[PDB]
Amino acid sequence: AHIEGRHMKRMLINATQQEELRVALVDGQRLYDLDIESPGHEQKKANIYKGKITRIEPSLEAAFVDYGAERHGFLPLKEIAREYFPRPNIKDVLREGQEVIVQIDKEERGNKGAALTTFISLAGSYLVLMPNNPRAGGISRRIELKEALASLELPEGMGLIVRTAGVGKSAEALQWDLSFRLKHWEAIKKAAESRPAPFLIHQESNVIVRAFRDYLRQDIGEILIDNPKVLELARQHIAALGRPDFSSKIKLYTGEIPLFSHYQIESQIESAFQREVRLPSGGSIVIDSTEALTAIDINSARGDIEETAFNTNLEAADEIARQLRLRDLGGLIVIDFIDMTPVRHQRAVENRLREAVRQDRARIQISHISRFGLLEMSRQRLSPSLGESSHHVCPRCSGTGTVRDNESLSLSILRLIEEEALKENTQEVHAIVPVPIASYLLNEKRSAVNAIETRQDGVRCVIVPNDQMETPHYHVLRVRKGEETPTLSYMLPKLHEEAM
Amino acid sequence: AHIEGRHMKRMLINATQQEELRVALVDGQRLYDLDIESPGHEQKKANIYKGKITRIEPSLEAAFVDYGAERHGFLPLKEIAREYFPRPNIKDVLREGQEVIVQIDKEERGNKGAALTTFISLAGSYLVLMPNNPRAGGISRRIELKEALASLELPEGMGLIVRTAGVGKSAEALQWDLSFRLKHWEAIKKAAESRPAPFLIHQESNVIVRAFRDYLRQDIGEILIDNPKVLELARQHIAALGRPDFSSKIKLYTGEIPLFSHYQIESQIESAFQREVRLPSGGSIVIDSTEALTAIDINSARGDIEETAFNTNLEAADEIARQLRLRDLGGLIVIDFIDMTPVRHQRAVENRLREAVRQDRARIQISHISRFGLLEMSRQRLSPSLGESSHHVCPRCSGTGTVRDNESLSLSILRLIEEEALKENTQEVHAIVPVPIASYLLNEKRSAVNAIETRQDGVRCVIVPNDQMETPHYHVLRVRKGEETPTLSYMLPKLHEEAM
Amino acid sequence: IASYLLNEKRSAVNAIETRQDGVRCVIVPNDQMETPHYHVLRVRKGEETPTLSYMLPKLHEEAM
RNA sequence: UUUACAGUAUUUGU
Ligand SMILES: [Mg+2]
Ligand SMILES: [Mg+2]
Ligand SMILES: [Mg+2]
Ligand SMILES: [Zn+2]
Repeated sequence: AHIEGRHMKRMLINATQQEELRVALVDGQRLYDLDIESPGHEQKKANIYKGKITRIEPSLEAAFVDYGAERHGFLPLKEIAREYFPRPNIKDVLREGQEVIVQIDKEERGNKGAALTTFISLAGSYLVLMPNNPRAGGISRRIELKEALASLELPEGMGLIVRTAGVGKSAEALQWDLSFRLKHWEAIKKAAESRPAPFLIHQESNVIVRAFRDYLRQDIGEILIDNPKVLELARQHIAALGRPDFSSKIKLYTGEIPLFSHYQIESQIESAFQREVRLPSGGSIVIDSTEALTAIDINSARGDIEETAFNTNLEAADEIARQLRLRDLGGLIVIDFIDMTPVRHQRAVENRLREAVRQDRARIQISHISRFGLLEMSRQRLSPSLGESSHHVCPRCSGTGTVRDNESLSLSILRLIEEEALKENTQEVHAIVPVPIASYLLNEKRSAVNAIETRQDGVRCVIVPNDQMETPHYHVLRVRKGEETPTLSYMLPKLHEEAM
Repeated sequence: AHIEGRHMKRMLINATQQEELRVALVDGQRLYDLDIESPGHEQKKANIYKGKITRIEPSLEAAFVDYGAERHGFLPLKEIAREYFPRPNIKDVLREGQEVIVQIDKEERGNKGAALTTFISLAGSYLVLMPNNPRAGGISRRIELKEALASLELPEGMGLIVRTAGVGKSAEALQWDLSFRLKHWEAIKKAAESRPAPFLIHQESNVIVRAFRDYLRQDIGEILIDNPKVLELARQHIAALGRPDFSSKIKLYTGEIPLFSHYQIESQIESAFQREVRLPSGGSIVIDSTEALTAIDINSARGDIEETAFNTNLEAADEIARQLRLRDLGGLIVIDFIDMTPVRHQRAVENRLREAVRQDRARIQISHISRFGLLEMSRQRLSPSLGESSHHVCPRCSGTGTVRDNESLSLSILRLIEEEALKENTQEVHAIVPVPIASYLLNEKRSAVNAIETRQDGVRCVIVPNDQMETPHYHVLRVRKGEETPTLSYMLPKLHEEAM
Repeated sequence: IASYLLNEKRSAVNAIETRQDGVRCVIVPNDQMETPHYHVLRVRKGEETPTLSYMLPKLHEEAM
């Protein structure tokens, strides 16, 4: 019967394992957010570079940047600063080879490079400076502050935003921040004026600093840390981050029972990695990701039908909202709630979902339930998903989740063999295939194979079982007249390795 | 530049392989429909049985039937015949153990049994008899026939439908059909009156008979068959099916180059089995199936952007329409066309799709492109999809298409080991895991494992690499005090086999 | 062999590492060998990599 | 992590 407010919200930092630093927001024992960092795979979003313009595109109204990755970043027209420009075409604003101050809006995904803007933003605890453009500024829509904002001394060419954490802080306190921002900016444009033009300038902070900078509302009761050395670092991060009011709140955890286990969130953390997640009342949601989009289905538990569909869909809306966050799912998401005949049920389920994602930091947009029962929504990509970052594509099935049955596949291969055997100038065709495929072709289909060889007089069909493949994989190589060897059937895979 | 009408439409029947009988409708060399049948996995839709009512459900307004499968069929209220009933509740109409004449509307899918109706329908070449209800009848919406329908002599309690193939046939010709139907019906209700009440009554015809009964429009030029014995059978099927006008059209194929290869449809047939399908101009569609639904994405080729998105989306609409048919995709389908800024583009793409599925036999419903760029549609399930029928769930990934990385997984297991080790009365915990998982835990994580054993004084953590697993799979078994053996670590998997 | 060394003999392996302060003993199970075969390679100071234990056989293939 | 003067309610009537 979760109600926000009942239990303490806490920040649990588990840092006993070098290879995975974990930060969890927990409410009582209810995990509602997670962040995991490991050496090497450190974050690149909100780094700043000195990049040189590679190639221009009026076609796309943007241009490409060598910021120093093996792959170049993508820089849209709407993102180039009036100050960098000696509605127009991009062919008009920037030159090829031209240096420029660049920030990463979005990490590389799939094939794309990274979206960049020249409109750099510098986040502090209470403020975000946009030294590069005045057009921007204001109050966290989550909120005297109008009154205190006006009083800071911001340089003409720039605007700024008061953060959600500003709520409880005063003017002079914002200025302390506003400045550290300006310092940094000065250092930035200077560490750039003094070089050539492809290098990193500012590395975004690690997962604890980020947590502290971005996740510490007032309603965070305690920050538990399970490792002394790290804890000490944390204290310095808080102070340095201008948040004395949290010092008392940081506490070393010392139980023998590991932190995350003591607060019982380990199974909830694991739920992020599962395809199916049980709901409180017995049903579940099933999350599938596809090329286009993430699809989520909903099943009920095992009694009013109408009431069951409703209560289950409501539970699902809650669970989806957190799975979205834990899994860092982004982009298009399509939800298949159980059918409800009463329209008012449909609105209530939508509203439940709207409510449930209100605390999410990612921008989100939801629509209504379609006449087919689908709800479409979009969530902003804050960082790569669990799938991209802790998984890899199945090596068996190639992401497809299924495997063609042996006979189906065998007959496919058989037809492919015959086609090859028909081509002019063919001397042999070698089919290299999984063991059971070989079995089936050379027993169940021995006649066919025989017929092929007899119709195509003089053509050898060699079909070799290869224990180094499993089914779906195979090769059918064609051997032209004159280029055959006296190689043994079963030493044949190895021969073709230098393909295959 | 395909235009319907240019080339001959043909029916190609490939029957040289005992284990897969294939029927293709081809237009010129363009495959537009496929059907594949193999011994054993014969069709069950439109079989008729004598079933006994198992259990009733006012909750669902329907009841269950033992028609003789291991699993019982599902029989909705709207489907029970006024004649079988000695708006009400189902608790009111049928008794438990009560015999009844039952037809299969839909094959078993997943967990469901099969949807059944008592409103039996008997399809002939030109007519469909619904002996069980008059409320039904008319003209193929694809079409003197009003005038000739009236003239048949149909028994009062029953209605009938004139098929699309009726177009070119006369009255007396419908009667010839109308009767063979009535004969059959008589035989049906008689082979039922004379037994007890769980048995098969009528087995639906095989894939060639069905093809002939259901797919032979006038615009079918030739029926090629590549096997003499089968061809002879076909002749009898046509005659028996009352279609002399097709006799001249059936022709033995005799090339050495196999039929489907001569007409170049083998690669198109194969496209049905691929996740990605190239479009004429270079782009492609990618088809993913999920618990909820089938998702299709669309990519473009490598020049007006607006024009490219449009032309590609149009090509896709065509290809999707046929993939839907070839793959026998049914249920909810969601299509992610490339973004188009001009709304008129959006309508044109929708309309293209509507047009492209007009020839499909399955009922279909399309909606508009959403504000998120998605198009939702539904297609009636005519029979199981390629996925259900020629594939099986990946054995590696369990349908998920991905595999958790080794370190991620290892740390998961490590935490699970420690939890087990903490429980009262624990003597040892055995973790049985893939080779590389073992490597990582027992090297990279050897300290952790060590610490666990030292904190939990007296608890053995045995972590054994097992070459019979690959990663995601593993077992963590807990061993209580007193129940440990002196078994060797590596003979341990085998011990637990009688689990595990 | 890996199983036995890293379970039945885990203490010994541990002791070795503790007596020889600073020396890593990496023992990796390799499904491409069966028993009698094995390799024990020594890695000098300065020439170690940050290679994962189980990607280690493959590294040493260009021996081994 | 985003843009003002405004708009009213409480109050006001021996
Ligand atoms: Mg797309
Ligand atoms: Mg559903
Ligand atoms: Mg999948
Ligand atoms: Zn797989």
